[PDB]
Amino acid sequence: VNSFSGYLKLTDNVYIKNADIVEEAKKVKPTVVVNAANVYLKHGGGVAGALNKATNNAMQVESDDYIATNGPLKVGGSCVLSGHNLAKHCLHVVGPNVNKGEDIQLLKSAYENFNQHEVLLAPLLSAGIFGADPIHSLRVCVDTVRTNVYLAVFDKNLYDKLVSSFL
Ligand SMILES: C[C@H](c1ccccc1)[C@@H](CO)Nc1ncnc2[nH]ccc12
Repeated sequence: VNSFSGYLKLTDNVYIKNADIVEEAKKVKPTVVVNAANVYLKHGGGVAGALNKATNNAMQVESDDYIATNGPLKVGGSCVLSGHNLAKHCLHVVGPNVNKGEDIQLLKSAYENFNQHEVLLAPLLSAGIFGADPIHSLRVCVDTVRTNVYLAVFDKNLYDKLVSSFL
């Protein structure tokens, strides 16, 4: 039993809800919130910009130190950093950004990072401003993640389309 509320159950391990991931994190304080990161951990817009804003830029300050020490992530890769006021940990995961010409096949590799954590709050990787089809992202999620994932879909219209089209 966990404290996630109001989710529709899609499979044994995947749950979905129309929600603002910032507000969800602030309410649940999950062990792990997933950020839709880029390789530079520059949290400008979309989920990343919103999460970082909610931390009063502390996420960005921590991320800049991480990059200065370690260099950029790989597309499809991840790192674990602090969750600040939102969660115990933030798993920064880089899905491919179609608006940059990156290979959509890397979306499965990106979701594989979730399997290192028993329970996660997360957005659909590569969706939104990353330019992929969210219906495809949900399919890859369900077919790749084996741990318990609670997906927050900000756009209510998109949420209804994902539910109604889910196979
Ligand atoms: C599927 C979602 C989306 C939103 C709008 C237009 C199309 C798609 C997603 C895409 O990355 N973005 C978010 N999801 C959850 N919580 C969020 N908080 C701030 C952003 C955000």
